Amino acid sequence: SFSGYLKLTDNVYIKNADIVEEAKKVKPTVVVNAANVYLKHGGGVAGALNKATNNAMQVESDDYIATNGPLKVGGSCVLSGHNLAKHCLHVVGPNVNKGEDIQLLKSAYENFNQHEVLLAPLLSAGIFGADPIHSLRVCVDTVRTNVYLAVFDKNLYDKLVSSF
Ligand SMILES: CN(C)c1ccc(C(=O)N[C@@H](CC(=O)O)c2ccc(Br)cc2)nc1
Repeated sequence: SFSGYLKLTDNVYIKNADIVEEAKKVKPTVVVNAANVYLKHGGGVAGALNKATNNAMQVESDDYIATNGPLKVGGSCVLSGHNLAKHCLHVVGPNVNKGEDIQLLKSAYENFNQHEVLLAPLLSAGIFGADPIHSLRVCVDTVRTNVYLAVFDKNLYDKLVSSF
């Protein structure tokens, strides 16, 4: 069902796209959220995915945190995909703007290996403060399952492809 992606490796594909619009079109089995440990979906990819669910993602997430407590940086949980996907894999990459350890980015991407195919953003990019070129390299060197990366910024997409 994924179309228009550029093949980077045997299992990693990339496209300049809005992940909300991509999820609505494909209805993938798994969409990845760029979550924080509290599952507070305020901004970035998480704010956009939650807004597209009419806040149902945040209501489910608040019940999950009330029962389980916060996730670990580098960890994940599987919740509903609502109207976007069958499932949402909420993955916590390190937030460099909060002083978190960038080495945890490889542990964050290892969560993707529990799912055969995923629609995902680049972890720790954007408002999480990491270098997206680095994030793409860790993705390619860590994920072994089939990952379809949606890169929102056209200018960054071009830089990622040309420097790969
Ligand atoms: C509205 N939603 C869907 C998004 C909100 C935010 C983001 C997001 O921060 N994306 C990252 C990586 C990327 O482009 O994918 C980013 C954006 C701009 C610059 Br400049 C640098 C990095 N991605 C999506």
